[PDB]
Amino acid sequence: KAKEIRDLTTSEIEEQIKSSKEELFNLRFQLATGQLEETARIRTVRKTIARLKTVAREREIEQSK
RNA sequence: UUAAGUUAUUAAGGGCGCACGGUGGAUGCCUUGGCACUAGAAGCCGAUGAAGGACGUUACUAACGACGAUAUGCUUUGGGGA
Repeated sequence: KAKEIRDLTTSEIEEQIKSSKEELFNLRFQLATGQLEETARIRTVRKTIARLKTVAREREIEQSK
């Protein structure tokens, strides 16, 4: 998942960020209830958010020059 | 049976020796770190916010490292081949 991101509009980038955060908050918020058995899934999510914001920032630069 | 004479047996415990352990950690051997130096480079960092630090970040997480709310790491460019 590196150039799935490059296929975006610079506006869809925001929405998948938000929805990924709600996905996450669902998991974090279940997590102390113990409903969750999945452990390593969260890393994938948080890393995705890192990617989306990274690329958004890079294009933020190259839309500045 | 008598008088006289002599004399050892005892080891509660101790000493000498001999053995078997226990204690505690020297010596022997080794190095996971260091001392002193040669050749060569480099000899600065910072208001475009340092050096140094606080608080946090892991699936469960107390500490060191690593990192900083994009958080136990992100993208790219090369290298490498489970």
